[PDB]
Amino acid sequence: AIPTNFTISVTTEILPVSMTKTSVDCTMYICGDSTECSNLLLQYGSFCTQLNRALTGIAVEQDKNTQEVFAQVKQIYKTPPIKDFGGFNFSQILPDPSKPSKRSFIEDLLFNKVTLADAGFIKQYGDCLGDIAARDLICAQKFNGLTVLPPLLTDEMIAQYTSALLAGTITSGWTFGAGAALQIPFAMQMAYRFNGIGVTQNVLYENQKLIANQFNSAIGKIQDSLSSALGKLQDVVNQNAQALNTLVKQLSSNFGAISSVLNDILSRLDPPEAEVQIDRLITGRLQSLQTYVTQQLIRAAEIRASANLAATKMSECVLGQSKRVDFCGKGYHLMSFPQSAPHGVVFLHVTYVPAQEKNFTTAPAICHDGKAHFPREGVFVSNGTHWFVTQRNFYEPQIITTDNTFVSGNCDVVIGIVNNTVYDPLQPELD
Amino acid sequence: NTLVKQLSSNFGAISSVLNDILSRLDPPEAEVQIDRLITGRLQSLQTYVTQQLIRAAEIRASANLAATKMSECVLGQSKRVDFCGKGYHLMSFPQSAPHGVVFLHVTYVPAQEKNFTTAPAICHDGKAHFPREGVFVSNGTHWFVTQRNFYEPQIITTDNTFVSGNCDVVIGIVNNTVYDPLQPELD
Amino acid sequence: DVNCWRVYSTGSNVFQTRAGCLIGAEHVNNSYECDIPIGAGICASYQTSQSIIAYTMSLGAENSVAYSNNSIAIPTNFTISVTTEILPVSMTKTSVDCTMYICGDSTECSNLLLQYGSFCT
Ligand SMILES: *[C@@H]1O[C@H](CO)[C@@H](O[C@@H]2O[C@H](CO)[C@@H](O)[C@H](O)[C@H]2NC(C)=O)[C@H](O)[C@H]1NC(C)=O
Ligand SMILES: *[C@@H]1O[C@H](CO)[C@@H](O[C@@H]2O[C@H](CO)[C@@H](O)[C@H](O)[C@H]2NC(C)=O)[C@H](O)[C@H]1NC(C)=O
Ligand SMILES: *[C@@H]1O[C@H](CO)[C@@H](O[C@@H]2O[C@H](CO)[C@@H](O)[C@H](O)[C@H]2NC(C)=O)[C@H](O)[C@H]1NC(C)=O
Ligand SMILES: *[C@@H]1O[C@H](CO)[C@@H](O[C@@H]2O[C@H](CO)[C@@H](O)[C@H](O)[C@H]2NC(C)=O)[C@H](O)[C@H]1NC(C)=O
Ligand SMILES: *[C@@H]1O[C@H](CO)[C@@H](O[C@@H]2O[C@H](CO)[C@@H](O)[C@H](O)[C@H]2NC(C)=O)[C@H](O)[C@H]1NC(C)=O
Ligand SMILES: *[C@@H]1O[C@H](CO)[C@@H](O[C@@H]2O[C@H](CO)[C@@H](O)[C@H](O)[C@H]2NC(C)=O)[C@H](O)[C@H]1NC(C)=O
Ligand SMILES: *[C@@H]1O[C@H](CO)[C@@H](O)[C@H](O)[C@H]1NC(C)=O
Ligand SMILES: *[C@@H]1O[C@H](CO)[C@@H](O)[C@H](O)[C@H]1NC(C)=O
Ligand SMILES: *[C@@H]1O[C@H](CO)[C@@H](O)[C@H](O)[C@H]1NC(C)=O
Ligand SMILES: *[C@@H]1O[C@H](CO)[C@@H](O)[C@H](O)[C@H]1NC(C)=O
Ligand SMILES: *[C@@H]1O[C@H](CO)[C@@H](O)[C@H](O)[C@H]1NC(C)=O
Ligand SMILES: *[C@@H]1O[C@H](CO)[C@@H](O)[C@H](O)[C@H]1NC(C)=O
Ligand SMILES: *[C@@H]1O[C@H](CO)[C@@H](O)[C@H](O)[C@H]1NC(C)=O
Repeated sequence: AIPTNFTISVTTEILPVSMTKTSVDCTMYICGDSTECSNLLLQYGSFCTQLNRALTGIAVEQDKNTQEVFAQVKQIYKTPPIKDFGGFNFSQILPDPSKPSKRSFIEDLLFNKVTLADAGFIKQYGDCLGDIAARDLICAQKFNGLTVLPPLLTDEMIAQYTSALLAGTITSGWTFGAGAALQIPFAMQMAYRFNGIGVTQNVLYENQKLIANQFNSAIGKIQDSLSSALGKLQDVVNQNAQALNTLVKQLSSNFGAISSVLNDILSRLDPPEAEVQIDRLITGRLQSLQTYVTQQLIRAAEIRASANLAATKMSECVLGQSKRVDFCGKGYHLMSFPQSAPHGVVFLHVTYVPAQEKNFTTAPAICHDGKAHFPREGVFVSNGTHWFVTQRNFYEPQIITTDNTFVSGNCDVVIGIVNNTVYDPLQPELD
Repeated sequence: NTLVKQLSSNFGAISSVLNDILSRLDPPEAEVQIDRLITGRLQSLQTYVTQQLIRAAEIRASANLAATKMSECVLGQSKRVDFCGKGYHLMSFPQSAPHGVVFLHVTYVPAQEKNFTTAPAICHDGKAHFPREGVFVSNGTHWFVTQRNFYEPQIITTDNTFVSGNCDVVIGIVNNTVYDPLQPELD
Repeated sequence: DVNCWRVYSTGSNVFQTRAGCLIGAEHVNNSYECDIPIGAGICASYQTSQSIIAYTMSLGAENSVAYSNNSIAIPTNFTISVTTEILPVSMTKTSVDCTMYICGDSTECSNLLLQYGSFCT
């Protein structure tokens, strides 16, 4: 069964790259503003130092992840003013030069589907004073020593990196990932990529308009499907927020003491009897911080594996053409385009799909004069009465000639050989 | 060293020294202090072992990656981009290092580029000719076929291209002659 | 958490970034590679008289490709390059004597600790 038509399909893949960076003030969480509790807590300083070392390790690893995914190339390419790409329209994934953020249309759609817990990192003391505290969750966190640190690269820098990658791929093919960028017309690059899945160039050059229309329609479908999906990127936000709020809620546990309020214990009890209750509370709250830090470490390990996978995809699907099955989408991989998303990356994989199949009878070899002829790079098929040779992935019948097959042995060994004539296109010219 | 330093914590006991507690206190009153110290030191050991487990998992991932590199870069030639260095991978050599491995990746880098005008096909006699495995270029006046990654110009012949269809469909076809290197010999 | 006052000292060189208020650093209009990351794109360094300077980190050089619809670029020479990659493979192996760490040579502490043997195992 040989396909007769094709389909050009664009699919999306979503990957998380980084998580929220956090820091803890140990004394602020355990004791608040009680001097006596701090003097009692001075016996456990090593544990707070150890917890902070673990958190800072996680925090620097997050920036390393983002650097490894997005900052591969250090040349910031610019897209040409003339958009003459053989009828392919990349306007939906190129940066809009009029919005404040220089983001593409699809990136703008993606950024409105993930809602960050807090926008901005400057919440002033005067902003939440009195009622607003203990009602707004961020201020409740911040009055107990729990702070969120901003990432090193802003959204605009990552958008710049993705736009540089896109301009490189559509102006220079895959050469800019191996060295200096070498310019090439876009249709000739498309013909090279068709050569790389086993389809001859003339198929692309004859069907160029159909292929361009299919690509444009697929991009339009992607756009119309996003303005209507990103759970992998929302669950990271939800998990970090939930962990911080659970730490804030666990401050109402007695742990076997008379009360959970230090000020209630410090009044009504003298130091020798207040010390044992404060000690119980201190042990419980150190355990809560330890549990939080351990689960943060395990989550950071998972995010690191995801970011390594994203870097490998960026290298092998965007900066080249991949032959490993299902790594860069479903079908024969043609090319990929990256887009930045909040805390992650989206890949647009363009692949080739065989469309309409027809049935033929086939044979391994042809027996002409006691010789066995085999196809050089095709397959032998029959429409019922006549015998042709074609290519495996597209139906393009041709007459069997000697410049088209090769001989090996006689006809006594091949199991299913058939009888037919081989043109040998020299005899007419010699005559 | 952090485990050794954490032995000076009281954990809410009178002292952190067992011998100091065992003298000056009788067994029924020394038992509660010793119990506090025991609980604290078991917690320290537990924390150490947990962080060792997480670090061991990270080292295991790194070692799996190193084994894959040894198989695919040293025992073969890899076509996946940037796995075995920057550029077209040629070969790799391993060297041992304390607690690790170093790979020496030899790769090929294209050096000096020149500009040419190009065309998808050639129209000879109402036929369209396409390169078998090269690209069509022009120095300004003449047309040659070359290979993509190195410049080695050659004359366009029929043993060098292949025909498909007429010249009415290919967008940017150009007019040139195809040698056909048999006619002189037949004459 | 200050927009430039809840500060220890004001001094001079008060500079506002999206990471917060920075005091004690001079702001320059250049863009170097990042030495010490401050955040939100801002980096710091110690330069030339010597002083701490704060700047916006550069992402790299900007070069535009000369694209046309009938123009190709072919390499004429090559280079053979050898590069190195370093990978960790193993870590230190350790063992702990639980009784030696918790009790030392105290017999009484060991008799008390006999209630927790499962955890050491
Ligand atoms: C191969 O498939 C394409 C569809 O992907 C066919 O093109 C369509 O043809 C119908 C009518 O034949 C038109 O109504 C559609 O608008 C066409 N689609 C596009 C995108 O232009 C094409 O005709 C098929 N070719 C063969 C030989 O079957
Ligand atoms: C490329 O795609 C864009 C987006 O679909 C096209 O611009 C649209 O053109 C239609 C009319 O055909 C307008 O109604 C839309 O408002 C346009 N959108 C935008 C964002 O401007 C564009 O015409 C296509 N072709 C080219 C060559 O760019
Ligand atoms: C199998 O293919 C052969 C060869 O192409 C077909 O024979 C051609 O049929 C057309 C239509 O009648 C004629 O115009 C050609 O002159 C025929 N060529 C030859 C060499 O005879 C044949 O029709 C096909 N068989 C079937 C069952 O479709
Ligand atoms: C383009 O290439 C042609 C063909 O090689 C060059 O023509 C040759 O030029 C040399 C130097 O003058 C002569 O010795 C050869 O006899 C020429 N060959 C032919 C077939 O005429 C031509 O010089 C090149 N054009 C440019 C602008 O460099
Ligand atoms: C610090 O406060 C200043 C003063 O209000 C802020 O500057 C304003 O920012 C808003 C936000 O878009 C603008 O609409 C105002 O026009 C700005 N006013 C002036 C005078 O610049 C500034 O945003 C604050 N700093 C930070 C980091 O949030
Ligand atoms: C290709 O590049 C090499 C350099 O990598 C060139 O060889 C050098 O040539 C210069 C003078 O032309 C000598 O001084 C160097 O010592 C050579 N290098 C080596 C390693 O031998 C070579 O000439 C270039 N070839 C072309 C055609 O440009
Ligand atoms: C090929 O033949 C099988 C056998 O009946 C049939 O089921 C199948 O539909 C045929 N394929 C096409 C494309 O007609
Ligand atoms: C195919 O099967 C038929 C019987 O159904 C048999 O006669 C014929 O020799 C077989 N051909 C091959 C190539 O196996
Ligand atoms: C092919 O031809 C040979 C001799 O011409 C004959 O022996 C053989 O049976 C033929 N194959 C058939 C009829 O399938
Ligand atoms: C190729 O042409 C472009 C267009 O001006 C030019 O910028 C570039 O330097 C040229 N390449 C070489 C190697 O001269
Ligand atoms: C290249 O662009 C020119 C206009 O700048 C146009 O006339 C020519 O037909 C184009 N050729 C191809 C192959 O697109
Ligand atoms: C190529 O030749 C054909 C006929 O010889 C002519 O119609 C066509 O215009 C030519 N192409 C040019 C002049 O670009
Ligand atoms: C930096 O640029 C701004 C505006 O472009 C200007 O006001 C300021 O004086 C400049 N700083 C220096 C040191 O030149």
